Amino acid sequence: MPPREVHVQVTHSMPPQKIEIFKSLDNWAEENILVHLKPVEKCWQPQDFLPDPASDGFDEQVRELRERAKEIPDDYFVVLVGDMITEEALPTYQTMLNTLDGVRDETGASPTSWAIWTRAWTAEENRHGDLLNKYLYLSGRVDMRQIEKTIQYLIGSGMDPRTENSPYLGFIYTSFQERATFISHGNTARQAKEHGDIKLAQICGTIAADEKRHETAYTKIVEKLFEIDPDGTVLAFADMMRKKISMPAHLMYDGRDDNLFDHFSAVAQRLGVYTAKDYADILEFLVGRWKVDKLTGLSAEGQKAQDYVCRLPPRIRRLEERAQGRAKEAPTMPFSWIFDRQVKL
Amino acid sequence: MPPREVHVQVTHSMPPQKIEIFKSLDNWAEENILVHLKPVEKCWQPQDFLPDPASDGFDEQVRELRERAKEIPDDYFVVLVGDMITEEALPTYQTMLNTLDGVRDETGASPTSWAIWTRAWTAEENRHGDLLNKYLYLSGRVDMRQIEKTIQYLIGSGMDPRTENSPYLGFIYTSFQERATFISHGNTARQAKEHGDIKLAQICGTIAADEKRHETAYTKIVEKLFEIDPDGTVLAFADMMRKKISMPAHLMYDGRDDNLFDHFSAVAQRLGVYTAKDYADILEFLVGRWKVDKLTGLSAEGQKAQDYVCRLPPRIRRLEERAQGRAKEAPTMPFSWIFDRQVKL
Ligand SMILES: [Fe+2]
Ligand SMILES: [Fe+2]
Ligand SMILES: [Fe+2]
Ligand SMILES: [Fe+2]
Repeated sequence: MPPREVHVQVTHSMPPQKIEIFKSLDNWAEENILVHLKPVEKCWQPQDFLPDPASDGFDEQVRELRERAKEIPDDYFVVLVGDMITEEALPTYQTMLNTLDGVRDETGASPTSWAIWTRAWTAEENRHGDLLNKYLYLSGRVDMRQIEKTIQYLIGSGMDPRTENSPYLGFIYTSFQERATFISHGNTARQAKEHGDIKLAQICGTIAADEKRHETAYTKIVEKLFEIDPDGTVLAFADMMRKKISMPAHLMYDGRDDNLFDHFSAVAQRLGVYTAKDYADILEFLVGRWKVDKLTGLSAEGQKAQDYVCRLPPRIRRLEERAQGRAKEAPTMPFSWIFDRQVKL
Repeated sequence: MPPREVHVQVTHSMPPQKIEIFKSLDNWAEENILVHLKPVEKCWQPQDFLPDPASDGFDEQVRELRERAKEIPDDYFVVLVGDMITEEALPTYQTMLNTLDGVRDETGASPTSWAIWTRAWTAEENRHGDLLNKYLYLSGRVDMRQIEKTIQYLIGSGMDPRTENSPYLGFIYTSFQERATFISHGNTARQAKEHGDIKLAQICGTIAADEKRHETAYTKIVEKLFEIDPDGTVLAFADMMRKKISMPAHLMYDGRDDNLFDHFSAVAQRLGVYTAKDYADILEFLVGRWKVDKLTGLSAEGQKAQDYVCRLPPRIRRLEERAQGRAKEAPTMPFSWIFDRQVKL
């Protein structure tokens, strides 16, 4: 009974003529976006951070990795696992980009700057799942069979980000998510360092670093959008906010916990890896980064949107930081990812 | 210096009103196609065939896996690695299904039987790469860094199967590829057994088993199409042959071998894992499976197509027998996947 989306499938809400804007922004993309891709030969590979199987020190390397992992609490592992599962659901993320009307890859090998980005970006993201996958496997602290089962469900469930085939909505979404992952991965890195594991810290930090570049490239695309059409891009930014930015791995199911994503989130929230406050903080940043506040010539509708967008961040901060129920009075609960061992929610 | 396609990029060759056919078939697929998907809870997982990190026998299990791997020659590993790399390029494969006009997933979680298949099939395929990846990693016989570099290139390069957004062309293609992998995986399974490794044989066999079910479901779709649009399914089958079925990992590049795919292919051919003879054998099987020769009531060019399709297999066979140089007089060559050690081509 994998969780299904509880909304109506809305497709192509963006005007068919606006597609031209994107085909026109092709050479612009090639100059200002594709430069944020690290070339393959200068990229780190998972093997750079894992025990070397072709070295005489393989055994002791694996043994050390496993000794340090015992010093890392189950709490941390549940979050780390959730992050890994999200990364492994990659095919879905390339699919969401290819649903966007003006930017999609029509053949799977298209020479368009947008297609090249989609494929190259996916290529980079693939290393994130591989690295975290081999690490958790060697640690011996988690149940890979349940994790693998959760991954099969997730990919099969896919996800609907509510972007409606619109590059305007889509790029707002991705800019958000990238910063979200940059935070999660940055926090796990910081904590992993305190539990005494610097190599795990290098791992999460290196993944985070990739996230920032992706963030940089995506925010730029939206920056040009506010230039060509401040009004419509403001409307889109607002539309996503009303809808709310739903996380990609929100349909998470391990065959036995119907509220797996909420439970996973609760532990991340509690640990300070990704709190509800950060949702607001990312919003606040994006508003200030795009200077939504400093926009003019907007219609009464676009004026309403701009105001709504600028007012939301402090509003949410008040609303979501007040949590007392889940926080201190959170019950303990078992996670199949950790052989049903229990952690506080 | 990654190999790009040497063909003009043609799109949507399929007549738009034919898209409604699939829209209609949506319930038939739910009845005869979606039944070929093994439910998640009844599916094997990679951990079922790899050393158990949460067991006391982990060390000896890995040690044994590594001892057996020394008995397996570099020739075998080059092929095994090429097969794994192809599996890992999965995002590209889900994308190629989503480019098909009538069966594409417009949201990333569309409730259509076609989208459900796309997502579930991809979920199943994910386990193939994971398993082969963890295996090659533990073996200590290959260079994971170079292999990982080749995968990043491949995903970045994508691929164009020349299906032109046509479900008619697409399902012919996939039916072919599924049988191709079933063969490759079955052959490596058999050979692995001869080198004394039954666990590697179980691994390759279990993956092959999944390929057969996928083949069964795909051939059924073309089967039902051969009924509805006899003439069209004749021209499509012929168009593909004209173009030739290009393998998905044909743009393979490791940063130092420009003809990586050809060199990889030469070794598989030599080993008998996937010979050029198999290409013809698969075509012959498909012609006979769909009963192409029996299709009466065919229009003029459809008659030309049916004949061409029926006569091609024996022609290819004869045209593929005369290979004196390729494998017999074959030079030795280094592969970065194996730390530049050399195998005969
Ligand atoms: Fe990532
Ligand atoms: Fe990213
Ligand atoms: Fe496969
Ligand atoms: Fe398959």
